[PDB]
Amino acid sequence: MLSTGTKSLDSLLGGGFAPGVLTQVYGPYASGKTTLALQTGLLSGKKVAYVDTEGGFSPERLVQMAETRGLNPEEALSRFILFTPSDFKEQRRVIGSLKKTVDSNFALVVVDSITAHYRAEENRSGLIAELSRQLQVLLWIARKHNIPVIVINQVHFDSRTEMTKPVAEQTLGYRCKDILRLDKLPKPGLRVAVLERHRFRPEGLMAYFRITERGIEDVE
Repeated sequence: MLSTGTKSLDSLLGGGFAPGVLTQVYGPYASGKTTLALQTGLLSGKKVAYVDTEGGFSPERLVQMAETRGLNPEEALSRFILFTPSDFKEQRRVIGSLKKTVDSNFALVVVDSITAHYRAEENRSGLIAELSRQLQVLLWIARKHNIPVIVINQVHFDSRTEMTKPVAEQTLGYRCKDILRLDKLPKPGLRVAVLERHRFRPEGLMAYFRITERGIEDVE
């Protein structure tokens, strides 16, 4: 197993992201950021660790999708182990804990994944650090543990100015090896994946798609 998905994406990704490595995903809101994480998991058979620190989690969205595609509600709920937090300084506690002290023979991991705030005195940088040690462990282990994770970052290619495009770049581009990206295109419900990094299957592989109310569908 690599991981599930669609086909418009599946072809692209090499077919299911990839084990051993973390496939970083950065883009804006309203793009399918979360809608993948879920679909990818409840259909990979068993347990996925899902760690959100903001919105994402949906015990309604999970059900609506397991409804129409055919599956099970009451049971599905217990797939993505019930984790967060919403205390980002104190997320390490959970990101370090959930890996070593939650693991077993199970599918994935998805995080949410970016910045946090204190109040003043310019924290930013100090926190722009955070993202490198969490991922240090979040890397050596994913490989050392033949497991695939999904790191949910933000902002994407805004332009080239304001530090080129990704949040903390150079780290993501060393800590995460498979850089994907979801951006919004003219259709409320239809974005586009473009592999910014990966091994097998060229970066120039820009694939398209559509998200419906049930999950990622292919188009025409």
